[PDB]
Amino acid sequence: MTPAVTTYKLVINGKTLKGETTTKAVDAETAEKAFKQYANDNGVDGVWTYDDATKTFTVTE
Repeated sequence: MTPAVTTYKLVINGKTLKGETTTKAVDAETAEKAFKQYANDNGVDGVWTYDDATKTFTVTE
């Protein structure tokens, strides 16, 4: 079988970057790593939340 993948969402409230993006991953920690890399790549340095009920991460600057 192929692994079950979940679509995770990132809500971004940055100084210059704002909106939402998504990633697919087998677990939340993998999605978190992808989103933290994306934020780093775009110069976003904020604080984060993760809601396991909605599979949504939020970062605010």
